[PDB]
Amino acid sequence: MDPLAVLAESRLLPLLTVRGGEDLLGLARVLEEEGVGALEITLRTEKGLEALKALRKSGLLLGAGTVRSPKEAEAALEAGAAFLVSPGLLEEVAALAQARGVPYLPGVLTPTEVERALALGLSALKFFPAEPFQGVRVLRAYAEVFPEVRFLPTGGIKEEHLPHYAALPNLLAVGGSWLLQGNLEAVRAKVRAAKALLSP
Amino acid sequence: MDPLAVLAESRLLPLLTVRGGEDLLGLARVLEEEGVGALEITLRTEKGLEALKALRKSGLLLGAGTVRSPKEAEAALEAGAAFLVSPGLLEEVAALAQARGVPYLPGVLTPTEVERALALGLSALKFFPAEPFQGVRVLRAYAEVFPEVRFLPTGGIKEEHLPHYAALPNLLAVGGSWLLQGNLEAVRAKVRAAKALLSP
Amino acid sequence: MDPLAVLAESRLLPLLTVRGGEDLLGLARVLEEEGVGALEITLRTEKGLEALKALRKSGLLLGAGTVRSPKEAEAALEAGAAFLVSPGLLEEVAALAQARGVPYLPGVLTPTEVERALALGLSALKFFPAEPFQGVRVLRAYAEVFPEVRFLPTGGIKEEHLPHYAALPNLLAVGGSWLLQGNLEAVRAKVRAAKALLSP
Repeated sequence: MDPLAVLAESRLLPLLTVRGGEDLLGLARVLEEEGVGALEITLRTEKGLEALKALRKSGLLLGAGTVRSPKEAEAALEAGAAFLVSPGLLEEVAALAQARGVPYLPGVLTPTEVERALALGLSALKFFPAEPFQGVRVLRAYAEVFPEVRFLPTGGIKEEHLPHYAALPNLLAVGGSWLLQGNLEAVRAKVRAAKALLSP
Repeated sequence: MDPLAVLAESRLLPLLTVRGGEDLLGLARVLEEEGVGALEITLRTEKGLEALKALRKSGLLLGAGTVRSPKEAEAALEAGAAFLVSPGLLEEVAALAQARGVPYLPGVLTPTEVERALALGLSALKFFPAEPFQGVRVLRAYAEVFPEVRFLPTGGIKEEHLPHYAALPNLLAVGGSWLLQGNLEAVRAKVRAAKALLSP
Repeated sequence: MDPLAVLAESRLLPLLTVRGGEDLLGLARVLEEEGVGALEITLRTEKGLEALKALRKSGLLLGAGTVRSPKEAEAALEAGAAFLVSPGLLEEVAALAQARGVPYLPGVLTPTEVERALALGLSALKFFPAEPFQGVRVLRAYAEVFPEVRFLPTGGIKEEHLPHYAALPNLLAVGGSWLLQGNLEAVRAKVRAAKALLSP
């Protein structure tokens, strides 16, 4: 029994930076209509918090992104977040997450970073920034030598990258914000498309 | 009030490996004539020290590069250096730098490395080796999630890379040695050119 | 006097994942016939152990790869391994290796990782995953600022990459499994070829 089961099932994790006019509930529905029931609200704006609050009942597995301290981590959880994400590994955020019994996906890049995370009992890791660092080819090398790690790649991933990611066996989901630009029929399309480019 | 103000103003930081026949004072003048008042002398040769001594009165903001230990760091400062640079983060060099109240730009690459530096109160970071690691695309991802960090990219950067770097908002200066190959009218040209390719 | 002298002499280090039907002694002979007297058996399968046992008398400098804990490290050594390799740096594996007086080549990628290894007295380092991370261009930047480190690049390296690696001055050997796919006359060819593409 997996707490990231929803995540594993989408294979897809949109990220959202709130500018404050978004139709959140609208978005929520489209996402869940399309087979994608997780979403990540970045805390790069205080409105990211208000948006977790607003989406609490939405039925989405909600993630909090850019969580950069134990306090920001606590705040996210009290806002409705079910999992935490940060760009690099914060041991103190992992201590908060294990304390509250919620999943924490620290970002990693190097094999050494992978061991360090593993050493904290974390085996579901962000890979960030994925595109500049050659996500697909890197996660292919980690499939062999880290057979126990699942990865959440994010960072500059475009649609055309998807079929390459879909062939990897150590893939938890692919993250991005690219999915979410446009209007509700726009976003739906992109989601439906990325959903299809993964598992063909 | 910024101790790296000169650096921010050039946007450009040449690096120099002394082979011992260079016209340092000549070079100094050309640099300052061209809007570029900082320069980095690498300590890959003992003559790097003699060159800091020689350039002490030049009016250049002088940096010491490849500083790989607290002692090498002290020596650089007694030679006339106003800021220290190393290829990776050395906590003990940061302790020497905070002790002497001078700027230290540790090299970083990964998000995790970025946090670790930040945790030492360092928010002006080397990004090295920039070109192999896709400097521009990486620093673009860090602009969003590390909005408080300024970066000094160095390592294999060529002229043609500049206009891409110039559009980033988290750029302290671009470093390189490529600027400094040739003769005084040669170097001047390259400096004038890189100076122009940045901010268009 | 160098314990990795054989390694330095091949310039080439095949890696082998045992599926359990291989002609090990056959392979051994071909390797040593071809100027290549080191070989790396990955511990991604328990049969990797049986293969170290089987090759103990072969006259090969045998390495153990994917060693991810002090215990796995001990086991490898009792199986006949003369050197240890892991994808990232494990301090506890380095303590086992220094205890038993055998070489340990932790994998590294970043300048900071390089210092950390150096700080443990390790100056022969794996560079992994080499190809996604632009091995050649990265090891070229490290040649200047880490003039004391020799590197063992591995990870997605193909034949055509070799002449670029061969020009670097800080190269201990290039690792890969690509060398070992096929049949004994097949493998021989690939070895003879990679051996030649290095030092021309």
